[PDB]
Amino acid sequence: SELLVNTKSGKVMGTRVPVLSSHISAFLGIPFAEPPVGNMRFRRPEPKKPWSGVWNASTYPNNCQQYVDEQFPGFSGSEMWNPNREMSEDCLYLNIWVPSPRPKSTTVMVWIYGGGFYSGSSTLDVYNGKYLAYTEEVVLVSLSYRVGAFGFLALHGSQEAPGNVGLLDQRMALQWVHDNIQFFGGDPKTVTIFGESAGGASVGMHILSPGSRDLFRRAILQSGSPNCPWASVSVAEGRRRAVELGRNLNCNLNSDEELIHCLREKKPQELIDVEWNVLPFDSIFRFSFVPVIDGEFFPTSLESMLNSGNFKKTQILLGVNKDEGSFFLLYGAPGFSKDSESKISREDFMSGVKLSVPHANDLGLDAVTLQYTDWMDDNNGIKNRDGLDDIVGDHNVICPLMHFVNKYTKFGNGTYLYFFNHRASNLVWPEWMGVIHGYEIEFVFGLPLVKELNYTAEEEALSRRIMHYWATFAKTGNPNEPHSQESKWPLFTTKEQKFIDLNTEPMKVHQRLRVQMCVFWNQFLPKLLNAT
Amino acid sequence: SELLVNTKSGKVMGTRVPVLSSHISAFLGIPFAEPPVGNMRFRRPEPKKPWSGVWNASTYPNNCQQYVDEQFPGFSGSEMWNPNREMSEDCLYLNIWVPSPRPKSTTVMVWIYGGGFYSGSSTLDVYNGKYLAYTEEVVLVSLSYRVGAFGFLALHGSQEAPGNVGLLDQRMALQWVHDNIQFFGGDPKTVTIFGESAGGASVGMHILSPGSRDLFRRAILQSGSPNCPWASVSVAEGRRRAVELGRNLNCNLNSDEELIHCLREKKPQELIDVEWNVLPFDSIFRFSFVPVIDGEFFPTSLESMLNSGNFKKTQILLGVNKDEGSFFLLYGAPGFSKDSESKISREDFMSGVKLSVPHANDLGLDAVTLQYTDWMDDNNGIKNRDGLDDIVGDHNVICPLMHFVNKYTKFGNGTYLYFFNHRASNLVWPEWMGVIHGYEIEFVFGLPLVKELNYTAEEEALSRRIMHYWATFAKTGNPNEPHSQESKWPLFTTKEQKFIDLNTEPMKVHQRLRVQMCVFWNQFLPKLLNAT
Ligand SMILES: *[C@@H]1O[C@H](CO[C@@H]2O[C@@H](C)[C@@H](O)[C@@H](O)[C@@H]2O)[C@@H](O)[C@H](O)[C@H]1NC(C)=O
Ligand SMILES: *[C@@H]1O[C@H](CO[C@@H]2O[C@@H](C)[C@@H](O)[C@@H](O)[C@@H]2O)[C@@H](O)[C@H](O)[C@H]1NC(C)=O
Ligand SMILES: *[C@@H]1O[C@H](CO)[C@@H](O)[C@H](O)[C@H]1NC(C)=O
Ligand SMILES: *[C@@H]1O[C@H](CO)[C@@H](O)[C@H](O)[C@H]1NC(C)=O
Ligand SMILES: *[C@@H]1O[C@H](CO)[C@@H](O)[C@H](O)[C@H]1NC(C)=O
Ligand SMILES: *[C@@H]1O[C@H](CO)[C@@H](O)[C@H](O)[C@H]1NC(C)=O
Ligand SMILES: [Mg+2]
Ligand SMILES: [Mg+2]
Ligand SMILES: [Mg+2]
Ligand SMILES: [Mg+2]
Ligand SMILES: [Mg+2]
Ligand SMILES: [Mg+2]
Ligand SMILES: [Mg+2]
Ligand SMILES: [Mg+2]
Ligand SMILES: [Zn+2]
Ligand SMILES: [Zn+2]
Repeated sequence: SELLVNTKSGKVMGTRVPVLSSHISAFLGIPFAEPPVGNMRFRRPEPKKPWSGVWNASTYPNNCQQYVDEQFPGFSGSEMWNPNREMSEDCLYLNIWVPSPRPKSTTVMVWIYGGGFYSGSSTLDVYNGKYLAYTEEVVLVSLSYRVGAFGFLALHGSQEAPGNVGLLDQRMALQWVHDNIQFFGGDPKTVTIFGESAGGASVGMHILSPGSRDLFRRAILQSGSPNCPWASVSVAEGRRRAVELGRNLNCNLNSDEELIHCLREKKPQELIDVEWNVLPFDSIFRFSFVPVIDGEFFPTSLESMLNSGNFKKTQILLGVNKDEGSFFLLYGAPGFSKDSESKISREDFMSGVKLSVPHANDLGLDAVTLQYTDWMDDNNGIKNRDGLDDIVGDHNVICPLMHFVNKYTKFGNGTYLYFFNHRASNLVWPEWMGVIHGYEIEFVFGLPLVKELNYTAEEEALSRRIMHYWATFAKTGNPNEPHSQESKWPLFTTKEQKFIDLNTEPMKVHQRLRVQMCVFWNQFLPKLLNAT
Repeated sequence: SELLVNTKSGKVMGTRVPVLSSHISAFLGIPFAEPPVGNMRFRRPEPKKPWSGVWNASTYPNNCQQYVDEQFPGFSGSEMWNPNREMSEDCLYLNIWVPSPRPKSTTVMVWIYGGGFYSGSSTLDVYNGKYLAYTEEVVLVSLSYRVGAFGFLALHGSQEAPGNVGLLDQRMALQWVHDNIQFFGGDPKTVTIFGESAGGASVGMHILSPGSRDLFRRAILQSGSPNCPWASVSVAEGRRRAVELGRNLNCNLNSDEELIHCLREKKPQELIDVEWNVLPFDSIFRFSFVPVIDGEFFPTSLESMLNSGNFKKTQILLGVNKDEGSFFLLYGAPGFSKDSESKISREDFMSGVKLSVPHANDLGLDAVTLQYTDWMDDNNGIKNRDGLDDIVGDHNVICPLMHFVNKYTKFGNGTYLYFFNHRASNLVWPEWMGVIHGYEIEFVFGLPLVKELNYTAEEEALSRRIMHYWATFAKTGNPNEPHSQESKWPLFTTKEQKFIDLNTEPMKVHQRLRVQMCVFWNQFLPKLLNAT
C-alpha cells in the first residue's frame, strides 16, 4: 500500500520510480486548489474540493500558462527551462518524492521554482526530486503557482484581481503540505522551503508575510531575495501595468470590473503575447507582473519590515553565483553572443548600463559607469563585458541579497552564506558566461550523480556535499556535521560576515561578499537617485 | 561544587587542570579496594571500606610494585614507561577525567594499561586522559591492578594465592565505576574498556569471563588479545612457577600454606629480583606471572570458549602495529642495537628464532626458519632483521589477534579492525625499529595536539581522527560518522575480512591481514608441535 495514501482531500496512488540503482515512490500532479479558470482567473485560490475515488498521481501535471523562450531554438541550454508538459490555466498541482521504505516522520523540503515570476515549471529535468529524496532520505515536494498576469495582475482594491495570487497559490500548497504531509511520512513540523531566483524571492516573501510564517520551519534562498529590484512593484505601478495590459488588448478601462471582464475573456496566449509591453522602460532583468506591496500580504514596506524585525525569526541558508548577469546580457544587451567571446565596445557598454539600471537618471548612470569603468583601460572589451556582468549581477541579485542577509542576521537565529563559483565541465553555454544564474540548481538536486549526464567525479562529490549541506540544514538548522573533522561552514555574523565558496577545491572562508560594490548599490546610488 | 563529588564509598575532591587552552576536572588516586598488603598479599581484592571526610584526589597515586626497566638509563624512550610515582603494594587506585562543565550522563572509557602483566602504571605521561576527555567530552577512567607475583602468583586450589587477582583488581575497579560513575556525569550503561598489549589481553579476558561481562558495554583491544601465547599459563605451570619462586628465595615448599607464608614475609623487591628466574626457557616476549586458566575466572579453555561463543557478544574495535617485534628483539635478541641499523647475521638469526619460539622442538624451529628465510638471499642482514621482527610480531601479537577476531566475529555484533603503520616524526628510537609496540598509544590519547611535543600538523590530524574513531565507537558501537562524506571504516566480516590502515595518508582498505603467516602460526605450527 506504499503507493496508496489517504489524504484529507481524497485518495492518491503514486508510482515506483528507479533512482541510482534503487527505487522510490513518486506522487505526481496532486491538486491543491480549484483550477483557477474562467471567472476564477486572477482571483485568490480556493482549496481543492475533496474528490471521490483514487487520484492517479503517476505522471507530472500540466504547466502554468507562460511566455516560452524561443530565442535559441533547438538548443538545450535554453529549452531545458521551457515547459515540458502541456500548458494550462488548470495547473495548481504539487509533486512529492518519498523514500522507500516510507519513513515514519522525516524532514520535508518544498521547492519553489524561479523564472522571474513570469515563467517556471515544477516538472523540469533539473528539478527532479528523486535524487534528493533518495540520497538524503527526505520527503521532497515541488509546488506550482500562477505566473505572469495569471498570477500577479494587481488592481489593488479589487477583490477579483487583488494581486499576489501566485504567492497565495504557493501558500495554499504550503497549507496543503502542512495538513497532509504526515500521511506521506513527512514531518509537518520540519518543513524547509527553498527556491532559486524568483523562487528565492518568494521564500523571502513567506518569511516576511505573517500569513505564511507558521507554514514552514526554515528557509533556503538561492540567487534571489524579497527586496530584489525586479521582485515587487508599488500598488500604483501594478495598477498602471494592469491598465496598460488592457490598453494593449482594446479593453474597457473605465473601471476594474469592466477591465477584468475583458481580460478574463481573452485567450491565455493573447495576454502572453503583449505581456512585455507593459514595462515602463527598455530594460533587462525586469518582469511585467510581480508581487505588489499591498499592505495585506506585506503589511508595510519591505525595508521597514526588515528594519523592525517584522519577519519570521529562524535559520536561513542562502547565496549567489559568480556570474549572475551573463544570462540577461546575452538575451537583452547589444554586443553579446552565444557564438563568440562577446568583447563589448565602449558604445555597447554605455547602452548596456542604461538597460541594466533603467530607472536611473543620467547622473545615476554616470555614477554606475564610473564605479565599473577601468579608466586606465577603458576600451578593453573583455573588461567591459565582465563589468556589465558585475553591474547586472550586483544590482539585481548579489547586493539585494547581501542587504537582506545583513538585515535578517540582526534578528534571526542563524545565517549560512555561500558563493557558488564552479563552472560545470559539461556546460553547454560559452565560456565567457562563466557560472550562470540558475546553474547551481543541478548540483542542489543531484544531477551529477547520474553517469549518463557526463559530469566528473569531482562534480559528483560537490553535488553530494551540497545536497548534504542543504538537507542537514533542513533537518537541524545547521548545514554542518555535528561532530566531524571536515571543515565547517561558519555562521554568518553581523560582525565578521563570513561566507564560503562552493566549488571543487578545498573550502575557503571569506568575509564581506562584494562589500565595496554593495555599498554603492545599497547606500549611495539610492541616495543619489532620491536627491536628484 | 564541580570538584566535590559524593560517592557510595565517601566524598572525594578533585582539581581543575588546564588542557589545550581550557580546563577540566581531574579526580586522581581514588581508592577502590583495601590495600592488598601484609596478609592480603596474593589474596583476592576486598572493596574499599567507606571513609569519613573528604578524599583528596588532586594528585596521582602510588604505582604498583614492579620490575623497572633500567636497560637504557637516561633515555626517554624507555624511561617514559617506568613508574613515575613511588612504588607501593598500596596501589589499587583509579583516576577520572571529567569535562567542564560536568555533563549529565555521557560516554565512559576505562583504560587498562599494558606491560606484559609484570609492569605498568596508570600515571604515565602517555596515558594522560585529559586530552581525550576534553577533546571528545567523555568521562575517562584509568584503573590499576597488581602485576608480577603480586597480581598473578597462582597456587590453584589455595584460597590465599588463587591466581588471577590482578584481573580481579581490574574487575573491582570496573565494579566501582559501575556503582559510582554516575556521580561524575558518567553513564554506567555506556562503558567501553580499552587497553594495549597486556591491557588488550585483559580486555579480551573480561569479554570471556562471565563475572566481568555485565560491567561494561563495548571493548577496544590494541596489540593484544586474550589467546596471546604469553598472556596465560596452565594451572600446572602457574603452580610450577610459584614453587620455583619460593625455591629461589629459600622458602618452605612443603605446602601452599608454608610457601605463601614465606613469600608474604619477603620485601617486594626480593620477589622482583628473582621474578625472571621462574621462566621455563631462555626467551623473549614471555613473562613470569600471568593469568591462569583456572576453571573459575575462565570456565573452560580459551579456545573452547571462543569456539562455542561463550563470551560477551557486543561490538569490538581492535588492531595491531606494523613492527610489533622490534622492541623485544632490541632488549633480548643478539645482534640488535639502539645505536646501529642492526643487520642480523645468519647465526644471530638462528639464535633469535629459538628465543622467539622457545617452546618449539627442532622441527618446529626448522619450520619457522623456512617460513621466514629468503633462500635466494639468506645472508641479507636487513632481511634477517626484518624477518625476526615479523616472527616476534606475528607469533606474539598479530596472529593471535587475527585468530581472536575471526572467532569473535562469528558471534559478535560488529568488528572494526585496524593496522597502525605511522612512524612518528619525533620518535626517539632508531629507524630500523619502525612502528613500535605501544607507539599508537600517544595518538589514541591525543599527545600530538600538544604543540611543545613537536609533532607535525598531519600527526595532530591523525590523532584527532583516531580519538574520534575511538570515542565515537565507545558511544555508538561504530567508529564512523553516522552520515559523513569522509571514507568509512568498513565492518570486518567473516567473508571479506576487511581492515584499514591508520596513518597520515588517505584511508586504504585491505583484506586478510597477514593471512599467509597466520595460517602458519594458528593452524600448521600448532599441529606440527602436537604431532612431534
Ligand atoms: C495512471 O496513469 C498512468 C499513466 O497515464 C497517462 O496519464 C493519464 C492521465 C491518461 O491520460 C493516460 O491516457 C496516460 O497514458 C497509466 O498508465 C495507468 O494505467 C493509470 N492508472 C489508472 C488506475 O488509471
Ligand atoms: C590536597 O593535596 C594537594 C597536593 O598534595 C600533595 O599530596 C598530599 C597527599 C600530601 O602529601 C601533600 O603534602 C602534597 O603536597 C594539596 O596542595 C592540597 O592542599 C590538599 N588539600 C587538602 C584539603 O588537604
Ligand atoms: C537560536 O535560538 C536559541 C534559543 O533561544 C539560542 O539558544 C541560540 O543561541 C540561537 N542561535 C543563534 C545563532 O541566534
Ligand atoms: C555522454 O558521453 C557519451 C560518450 O562517451 C555520449 O554517448 C552521451 O550521449 C553523453 N551524454 C550527454 C551528452 O548527455
Ligand atoms: C547487532 O544486533 C542488532 C540487534 O539484534 C542487529 O539488528 C544488528 O544487525 C547486529 N549487527 C551486527 C553487525 O551483527
Ligand atoms: C621542541 O622543539 C623546540 C625547538 O624548536 C625545543 O625547544 C623543545 O624542547 C622541543 N620539545 C621536545 C624536544 O620535547
Ligand atoms: Mg464575457
Ligand atoms: Mg563575471
Ligand atoms: Mg549526506
Ligand atoms: Mg564524529
Ligand atoms: Mg611471618
Ligand atoms: Mg617490521
Ligand atoms: Mg571528534
Ligand atoms: Mg552528515
Ligand atoms: Zn466582453
Ligand atoms: Zn617465617
